[PDB]
Amino acid sequence: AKKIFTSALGTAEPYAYIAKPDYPRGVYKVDLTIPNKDPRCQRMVDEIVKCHEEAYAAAVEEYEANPPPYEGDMPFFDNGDGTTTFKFKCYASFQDKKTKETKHINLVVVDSKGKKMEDVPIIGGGSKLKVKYSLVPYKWNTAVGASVKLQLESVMLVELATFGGGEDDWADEVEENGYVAS
Amino acid sequence: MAKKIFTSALGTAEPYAYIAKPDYGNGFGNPRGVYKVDLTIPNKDPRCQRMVDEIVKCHEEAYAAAVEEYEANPPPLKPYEGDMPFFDNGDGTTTFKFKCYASFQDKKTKETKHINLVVVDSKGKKMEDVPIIGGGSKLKVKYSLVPYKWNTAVGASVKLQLESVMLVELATDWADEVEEN
Ligand SMILES: [Ca+2]
Repeated sequence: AKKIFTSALGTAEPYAYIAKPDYPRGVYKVDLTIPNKDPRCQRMVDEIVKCHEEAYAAAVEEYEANPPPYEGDMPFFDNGDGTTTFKFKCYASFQDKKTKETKHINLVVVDSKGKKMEDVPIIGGGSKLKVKYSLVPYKWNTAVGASVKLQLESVMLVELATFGGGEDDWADEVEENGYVAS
Repeated sequence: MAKKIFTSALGTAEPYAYIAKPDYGNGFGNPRGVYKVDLTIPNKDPRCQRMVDEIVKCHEEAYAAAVEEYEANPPPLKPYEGDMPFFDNGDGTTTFKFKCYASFQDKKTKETKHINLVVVDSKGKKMEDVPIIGGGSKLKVKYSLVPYKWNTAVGASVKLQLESVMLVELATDWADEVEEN
């Protein structure tokens, strides 16, 4: 069984796949950047670290008692600018293990009032969200060491970001031989 | 794992790179130190597009091989792709993520050794005392491509293994004084 954790309110990084998965088996995903000022930010980190140290401890405690170990990177990282980014992901499909078929799972997304949306807005970078998730410790492999996966369970869309209009939007509209910053 | 070596286009380093010294966050997990730099390159530089082509080709090739291997005897983990080690920033630039471990266990001798990352100036002169490379610095990097299969943690992708760095131009607040007192 899985215990549900809820993140602090954060800002979605670009390239989120919430309204639709990133497609091979699909994957929903969002990198959520939270201000370190939010105490919930440190608690999210503490929970993940605890999970890892306990699980890795156990993993080594059986590798050694029936072999055939190293640690990997945490699913979060302080950006050094007063914010920490957390990486959430979950598959878009699974195998009906009763009746064999592959089934598509849509990620539940709720608005700020808690209302589930059928037609989910595409979530652009800068959007404010809260996410519910599970901690899924995993063992070391040839690619990366043992760590924890923040398995996405659902998302609450708090603020939908505008597409365009900012600094980036202008990259596409440069003026030859014009004014240049100082 | 420095076999076929590629050279990046001239780019700009994102802040908090670890080139002059590695990142020993130890961040519990890989104790191993890590050298890393995120290099942002203008999309109109032709080498940028070629860099992407090469990574994508390496990925497609290795993923195709892994998939055929898996489908030849499906041994619950299905094939899937991870994120590429580069991303278009939507502003005419693309950021590439380079990294490598700061230590390794020797194959012949089994000795764990530390790796010093070679940094060269714009004319190829090895810099003996490497300056801390701040955000905004102009660099080129040498790297190898290390593809990897999908696993429980992440989907199949490619690591841009940092090999060495050329410092073309070194760039010139509140972190230290956080919260109270
Ligand atoms: Ca535009």
